[PDB]
Amino acid sequence: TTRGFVFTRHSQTTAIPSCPEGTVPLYSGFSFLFVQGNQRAHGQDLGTLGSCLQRFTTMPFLFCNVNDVCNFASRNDYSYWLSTPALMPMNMAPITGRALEPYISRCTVCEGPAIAIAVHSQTTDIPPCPHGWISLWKGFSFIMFTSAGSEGTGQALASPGSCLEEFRASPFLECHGRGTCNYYSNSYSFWLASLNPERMFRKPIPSTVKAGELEKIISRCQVCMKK
Amino acid sequence: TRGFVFTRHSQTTAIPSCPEGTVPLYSGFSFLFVQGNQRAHGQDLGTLGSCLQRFTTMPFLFCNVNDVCNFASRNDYSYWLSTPALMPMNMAPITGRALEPYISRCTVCEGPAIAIAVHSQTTDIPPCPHGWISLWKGFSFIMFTSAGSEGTGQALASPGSCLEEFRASPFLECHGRGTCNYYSNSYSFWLASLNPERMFRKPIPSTVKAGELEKIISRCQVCMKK
Amino acid sequence: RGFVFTRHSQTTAIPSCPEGTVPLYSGFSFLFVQGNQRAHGQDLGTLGSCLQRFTTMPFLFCNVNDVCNFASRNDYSYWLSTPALMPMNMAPITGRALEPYISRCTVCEGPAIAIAVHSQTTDIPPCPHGWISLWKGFSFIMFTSAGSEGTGQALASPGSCLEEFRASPFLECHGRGTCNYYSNSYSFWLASLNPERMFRKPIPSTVKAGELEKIISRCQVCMKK
Amino acid sequence: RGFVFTRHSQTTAIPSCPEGTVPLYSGFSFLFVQGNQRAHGQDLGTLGSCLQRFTTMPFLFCNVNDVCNFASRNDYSYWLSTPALMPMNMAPITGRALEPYISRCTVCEGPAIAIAVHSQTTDIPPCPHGWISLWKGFSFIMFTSAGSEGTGQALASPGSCLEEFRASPFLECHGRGTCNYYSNSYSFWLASLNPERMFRKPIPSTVKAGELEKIISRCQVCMKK
Amino acid sequence: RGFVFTRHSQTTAIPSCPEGTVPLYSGFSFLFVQGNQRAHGQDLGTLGSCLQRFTTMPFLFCNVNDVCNFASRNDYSYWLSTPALMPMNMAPITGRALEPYISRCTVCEGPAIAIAVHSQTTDIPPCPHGWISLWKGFSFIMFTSAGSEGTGQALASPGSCLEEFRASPFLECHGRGTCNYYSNSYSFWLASLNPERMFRKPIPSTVKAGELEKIISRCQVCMKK
Amino acid sequence: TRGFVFTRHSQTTAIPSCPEGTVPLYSGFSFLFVQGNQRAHGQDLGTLGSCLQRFTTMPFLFCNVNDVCNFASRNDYSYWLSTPALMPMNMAPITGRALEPYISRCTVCEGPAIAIAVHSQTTDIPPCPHGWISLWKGFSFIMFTSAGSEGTGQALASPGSCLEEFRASPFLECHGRGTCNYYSNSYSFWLASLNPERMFRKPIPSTVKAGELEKIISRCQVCMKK
Ligand SMILES: [Cl-]
Ligand SMILES: [Cl-]
Ligand SMILES: [Cl-]
Ligand SMILES: [Cl-]
Ligand SMILES: [Cl-]
Ligand SMILES: [Cl-]
Ligand SMILES: [Cl-]
Ligand SMILES: [Cl-]
Ligand SMILES: [Cl-]
Ligand SMILES: [Cl-]
Ligand SMILES: [Cl-]
Ligand SMILES: [Cl-]
Repeated sequence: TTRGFVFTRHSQTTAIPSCPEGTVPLYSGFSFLFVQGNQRAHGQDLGTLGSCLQRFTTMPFLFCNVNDVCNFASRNDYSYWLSTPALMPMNMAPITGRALEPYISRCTVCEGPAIAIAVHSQTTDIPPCPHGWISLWKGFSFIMFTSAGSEGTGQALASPGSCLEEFRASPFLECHGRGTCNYYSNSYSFWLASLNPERMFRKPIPSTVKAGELEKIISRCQVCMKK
Repeated sequence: TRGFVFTRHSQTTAIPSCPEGTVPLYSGFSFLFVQGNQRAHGQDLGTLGSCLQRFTTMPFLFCNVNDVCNFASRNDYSYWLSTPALMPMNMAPITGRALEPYISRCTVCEGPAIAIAVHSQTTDIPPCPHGWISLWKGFSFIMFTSAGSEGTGQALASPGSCLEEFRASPFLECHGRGTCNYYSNSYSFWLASLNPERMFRKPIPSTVKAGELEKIISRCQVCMKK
Repeated sequence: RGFVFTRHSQTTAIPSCPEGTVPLYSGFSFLFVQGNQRAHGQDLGTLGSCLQRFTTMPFLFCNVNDVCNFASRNDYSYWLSTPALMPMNMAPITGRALEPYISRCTVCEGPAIAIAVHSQTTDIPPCPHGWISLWKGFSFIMFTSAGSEGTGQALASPGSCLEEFRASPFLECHGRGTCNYYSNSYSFWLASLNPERMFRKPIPSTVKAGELEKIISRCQVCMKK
Repeated sequence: RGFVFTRHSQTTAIPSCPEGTVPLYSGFSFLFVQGNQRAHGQDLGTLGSCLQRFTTMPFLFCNVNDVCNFASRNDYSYWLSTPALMPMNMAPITGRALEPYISRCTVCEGPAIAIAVHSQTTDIPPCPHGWISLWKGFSFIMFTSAGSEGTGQALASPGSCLEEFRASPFLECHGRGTCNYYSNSYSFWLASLNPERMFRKPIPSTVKAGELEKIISRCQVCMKK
Repeated sequence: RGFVFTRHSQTTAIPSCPEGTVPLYSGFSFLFVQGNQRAHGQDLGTLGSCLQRFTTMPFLFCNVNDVCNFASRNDYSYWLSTPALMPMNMAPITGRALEPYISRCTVCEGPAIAIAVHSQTTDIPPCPHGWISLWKGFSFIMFTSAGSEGTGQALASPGSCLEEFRASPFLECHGRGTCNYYSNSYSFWLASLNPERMFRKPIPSTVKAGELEKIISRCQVCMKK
Repeated sequence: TRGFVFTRHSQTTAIPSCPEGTVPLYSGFSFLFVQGNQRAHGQDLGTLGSCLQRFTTMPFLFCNVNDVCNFASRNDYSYWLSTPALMPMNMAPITGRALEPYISRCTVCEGPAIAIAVHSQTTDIPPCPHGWISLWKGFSFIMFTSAGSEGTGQALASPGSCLEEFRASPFLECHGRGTCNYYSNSYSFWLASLNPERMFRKPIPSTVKAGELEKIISRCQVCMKK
């Protein structure tokens, strides 16, 4: 029998992901990272049911004022979703309508018998689950993100959401009330850094790496469940 | 009972009741967020943190590196969920005792299992997952902004993202100088009700007024495992 | 049973897990980071606030050109500090001289959920019936530093209940390797209130060293028995 | 002699240059833009506040990959408005229906520099000795809209002295082509003060339609003769 | 001829207009305001930086419901200060007790444009060929206070050249009527550089009371002769 | 001359020439804006303030209420107009002296009358008004953002809003730690070229790449009164 501890897994592809062994699916949906309303970012924990919306839309929210008037998609607000590996058109222009379907990551909301946590190494090595815990999946340490106006937020390192299984320099898409989505130059992803186990307490060594050797410098992580 | 604490908010002057199967720990006033040095920080409305037993327009102070602290001695803010009580004709701020009819009430409860929230994104109430029990039905409350457009939101997994009465203006702005008021830039953000067939379609801009607002709001339930 | 929380020493000493709980690992007290001038914090009552490796730059960023940078711009990190004071030149510190300054933490596992309770008065609040006291502390709500960026703690969380009150509970650290206290470094605490005066206009108060804990709300971290 | 300034009608009528000055051109009243959520304004008393062609998106941005985007993200523009009121439905407007809403301006050239003088009282301030009055108005100091971004006018500039007081002197316009008034659109004005009451605590005051101009500071725009 | 500028005493004394210029009025040194958490400043070398009447709340705001509020929310105003020290209790001040802390200013009229010149060294820069010196000072570039909001001065403007260097050149004032210095109140100045190696890594430097002026860039305000 | 000072920017390592009729006062390096304590403050590119004689990555310092000043001892920024010099393939920041080939140069000039800017909002060059003389042609440069998306802009009335050489990346980000680089979030804002035949209709979204950029940029002239 289950116990009431709900968490989420994200495919980061168009494929609906599988719940790890021992856990049961509740429902599936699309990977919902954060919104920007009136230029204020608010995010969802990627390891909770909040990060998995049944319905996709570029505008999942509305706002209301003190005159008792509400507006939906009637101003310049934002929403952000985890993306697939799918490429953007050569023209570099935004996309609208059903052409977005290949771009949005999918998620499964799962229920387990115990709490699921995440563990981080800060090194290239996979961290071990604590004693008495079971491994659910391997991943990379995903800490925070900024996009337009450099607004954004992050994930709790204790949460399964801080451990993405596919590393991507661009893990998310910027979407608008007017119906468009795109990657933009100021879209940033922040990750915990892989560090030298010998070099503690010294000036960090500035480092700039390019495609092909990026995972070389990313902290690793595991999501674990109590037995 | 097993240690899973959550909160219910009346959104009226009435102290709310804990749902069947849960036990009250204490009661207090509905505490949404603060603004210190122009930085918003909020509390999860489904956790004990959103229920303070002692109301005040200034529940906090700040301290510097010269070991000097100040209470209510600068322009900082606090925010509380409000009642349906309307504001005086003059549109001026209120101070002192006259605030009592405006502050929402809360009860901190204890249950045998975790309480989560489920959202539909449609006008229909979502079902609790298999093996879960309904605690209350409500509306999907996601974020909020006020002065300097600062603010934060609720976790959609949390009971706090599911308010039982919908209000265009669910909160009051309060100041260290002792005053509170609704302001033009006070905004509430809610998950939108969507048409089931039109997924991956350009959203249709919509502007609705009093009397037909609840109509475009996403619905939710708070559920506890059995 | 699976309920993980963290304790913070606020000294160079590695803290002890409370009665009935087992240590998972120890590390350094990690409060928050500032990337591209956006603050993001960790809950001080969860394993996230306790990193095994200390560094002034625990993170990196990557762009849409598939290029990543580590400590190659002006980003920040923040850690809870010890009572160690700063060199009188008032200049920043680098390298291994930082060790006496960084607070320490132990990640613990318990049989049940640990919550925090707050009084809003100088009196210690009682644990709800059926709950056990883990430690008593002060109500820590939020914090700002550079650009007045920052975040806070959940009052429900063990993290909102620091055992040692300090006007300056954290250090500002930089990618270039330096750390220091700065004038705009602020700590926010729940205020101690007079019980017989609710719904009355707050009385502005300014207190100095020796007098500070007099106006701080008190708290307890409790676990279900 | 080369001293250029601007006058704003705040109506659909193209304004007249004051006596002794010559028109250079006319256009639409351009207040400020918001790109990537950063406000930048134009001085309302300089030719920059008068754009020949109106559009809801007068600008574009370019990145380091040598790619530029026009009206392809969520950016803003702001224009001084007319007294024309908005539709029943409270929805935004697009297209040609915007005409009746955008204020007109004329760029003028004078023989001397034009300045503004402010009273901080209900009384019109006198031009300094040897200066000539160009127009009367109200002391307009700053403004905020979405994200509470915005900027203001220099009080030394003609731009800080609007001839027609309006609670809502400007319209918020978008790259998607729409414009509207919004609840968080604010206008800031220098306040009319009691002459006896200096270094006294300010008296909080809230006024409604019909009594608003009682509390606004007055101003004159003057040119050297 | 119509070229208006301002001089600031930075004391309780009403300053004198420089040789060849005429006083038009005097007042109090007005730096910037914060409405709805947005800073907007005045150029310290223009008449806007010199307000006839002092108050902690020189402005009001109005919404789209045609409702205006004066001193009825948490807004700010900022003024240049005197060398007057603050009471030992470190608490804010209200009322007429503020009189000894607000700097004074004189608005002057000259025959030609007044500009500022900066050295980036400890040496006083020379006026360009055909220009006359009005005063000597220090290079004042920007400032931040609450929420780290603020703005600065144009280096071309007389306002970027303060005659008296002060680590704390301004006071923070509130709608509720109080003013004080705060820990996060910051002044930014152009730095004095040693002429030999340009394009070389800046040397981090931290100095305290008694030598501060050794590292500040110098400036002169000049008028065309 | 009569006392009207303005600046010209080469946008190259070459010290620019004052336009005919004007006299040089001095020269220096093209200084755009700074970021202290995460607040941007800029200089007008058409005034002497945009031209500093001594380049440095940290032209400023800050002081607190304890009478303590710090120079280059925190994370602050400075921004300068750049040259067409490209960056090393490693994409890493530069320090010290590999820096000179990157900083734009400027000349501060004195004229007999006021120098203004005129903008077309079309691909055509705008004519100087009646009785005014052309100093140079250029492109309409309105604002800029970089780190934290902080930034400011130029006055369209000012010579500074009219850059002679269009660049997607007109400026470099420099730091107190001594480094400089282009970054992804470095943005330049320009007035757009518009279809004359349309006014008051939807803007047509447009995305344009290298080779076709100046096609959509508004044009400008800097003029002086005769
Ligand atoms: Cl929208
Ligand atoms: Cl882009
Ligand atoms: Cl306060
Ligand atoms: Cl209001
Ligand atoms: Cl960094
Ligand atoms: Cl400092
Ligand atoms: Cl746009
Ligand atoms: Cl609205
Ligand atoms: Cl106020
Ligand atoms: Cl302070
Ligand atoms: Cl620095
Ligand atoms: Cl970058």
